[PDB]
Amino acid sequence: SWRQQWSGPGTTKRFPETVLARCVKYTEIHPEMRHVDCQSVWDAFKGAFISKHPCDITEEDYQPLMKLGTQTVPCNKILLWSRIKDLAHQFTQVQRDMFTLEDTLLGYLADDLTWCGEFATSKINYQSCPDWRKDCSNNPVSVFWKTVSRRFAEAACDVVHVMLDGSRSKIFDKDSTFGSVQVHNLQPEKVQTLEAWVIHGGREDSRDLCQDPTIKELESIISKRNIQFSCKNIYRPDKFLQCVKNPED
Ligand SMILES: NC(=O)c1ccc[n+]([C@@H]2O[C@H](COP(=O)(O)O)[C@@H](O)[C@H]2O)c1
Repeated sequence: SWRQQWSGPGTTKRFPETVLARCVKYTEIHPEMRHVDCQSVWDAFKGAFISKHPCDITEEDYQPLMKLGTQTVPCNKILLWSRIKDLAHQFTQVQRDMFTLEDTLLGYLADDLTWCGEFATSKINYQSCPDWRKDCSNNPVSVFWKTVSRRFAEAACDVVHVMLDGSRSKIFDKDSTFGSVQVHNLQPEKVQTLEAWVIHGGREDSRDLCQDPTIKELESIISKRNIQFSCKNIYRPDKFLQCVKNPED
């Protein structure tokens, strides 16, 4: 018979098992979250999207999960990123008092995973899930990341650092989660400065990417929020990582 097919990849195999296992692992090494009930976390995560049409998801659907995974890390230890996360995560493994969203319980639970359900039944769809462009933007995955990315970013203070992909057409992309959500929730009451770290790929010919038109575009957004702006090139990721704990030696 007929089964509905979306354009995007389906739910990651073993998603329920993985999400539960991730919660158990996280709470074991983070004594601050040690007594979070991981079954309740999974129940809330699941309840946000199962039995719902996967284009009828709103931010409120994830509010029960958000409450259970409440975690407000030191606001002055936030690292944001856009497009690429590999270096960001490597950085927080070296500078271990720093956090990306994916180093918090909620980000950790969902990073690299895809998920969606269907109307009326409790079945997880492992065949397909809506594509943000071809099907609908209001899908379980896109809506999840939108709501957690805002919460994480809006709480930030002092200097907020963001890693940007300097190999792309738009080094700063206003249509990314950082550009459309996070940058607009930085509060000048708490945030003194946004500092951009532009990551060079292999084809950037050692040029000063802080002079890029999209960086001026980011600078303008930030200045209009009465926040200071700073930009630095990361020419060599491996050299950058080696110098993290001694940047002025
Ligand atoms: N871990 C993810 O897959 C994921 C997805 C969407 C947004 N985010 C958060 O938003 C930012 C990146 O999103 P963009 O690449 O769309 O700017 C990062 O700060 C990240 O913490 C993460």
